[PDB]
Parts: sequence; structure tokens; C-alpha cells
Amino acid sequence: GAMAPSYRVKRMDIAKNDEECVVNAANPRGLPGDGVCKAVYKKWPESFKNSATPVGTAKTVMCGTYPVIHAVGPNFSNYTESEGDRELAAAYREVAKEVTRLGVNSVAIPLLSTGVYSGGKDRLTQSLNHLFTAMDSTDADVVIYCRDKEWEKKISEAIQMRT
Ligand SMILES: [Cl-]
Ligand SMILES: [Cl-]
Ligand SMILES: [Cl-]
Repeated sequence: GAMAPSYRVKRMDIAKNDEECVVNAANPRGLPGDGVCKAVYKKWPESFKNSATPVGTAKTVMCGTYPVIHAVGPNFSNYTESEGDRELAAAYREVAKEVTRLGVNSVAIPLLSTGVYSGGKDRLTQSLNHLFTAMDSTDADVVIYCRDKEWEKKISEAIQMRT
């Protein structure tokens, strides 16, 4: 475990993370995809061997000894708000199980279902609150990765609010 488990936020490419493992915002089919998923495919292509997994699940594949946790959030274009919210919560619960099983002291994580799976909505708060519900009982240092300057400020605010 980390000595004093923390949350932090950085605005940069998650493929350049300084943590012991990474969470991919994956598609259910294990395809290279777009956005975070394409960056992850370029950096750790070996981790996409048999990485397909259903919505609301996470599947870990090792790239050498470096764990890539493929977490599949719902596409809100297809899910109802209600069913999408349940699947997004579930995906983060499966990430917490994998992070615990691996024994890592730190993890890099993006905000699931906030990009091309957002159904054209702002889901910063919804996605971040499900991340906290899952990861609060783990003792890994969590580093959240984002690309937008205003999102960085809001995520930082939300972390600081809990102290
Ligand atoms: Cl960058
Ligand atoms: Cl997304
Ligand atoms: Cl972002």
C-alpha cells in the first residue's frame, strides 16, 4: 500500500504516467479505438491480446511486467441514463478489485465514459464520484489524468473539497 494514500490530478497523456499500472478507457472488443484507448494501444500494444471484456467489467493484461487494466464504461448513446449510471459504477468497482489483486502502490486512471462514450453530456462529476466510491477503500495512490484545462481545475477542486 501507499504510506499515505492520496488522490492527485494531472493534465497530460496517460501514456506518460509515473504510476505502477494504468487503466485503459477500453472498448468491449479489445480494439485500438480512439482518444485514451489509442494512446494506450500505441504505448502498450502487447496488452491488447485477449483484452475484450463486457461493459461494466475490467480485464488486466500484462505488457512485460506492467499491468494494463482494460475498463469498459458504457456508451451513453446506447444505454439509458439509469442503466448507463449502473454500468459506469460497476466498471470502477471492477477496477478497484484489479488494483487490489495486483498489489500495486499507485494507479493512473482516466474518467470513464466522459469522451466519445458521454452521449454528448458533461459527466465529470458523475464519473469522478463513481471513481471515488470504488477507489476510497483501496490504499493505492490514485493519479487521475485529463486533457482539458477547466476539467483539471474542477477535478482538483473536488479532491481538495474532501480535504
Ligand atoms: Cl502530454
Ligand atoms: Cl469515453
Ligand atoms: Cl478531459
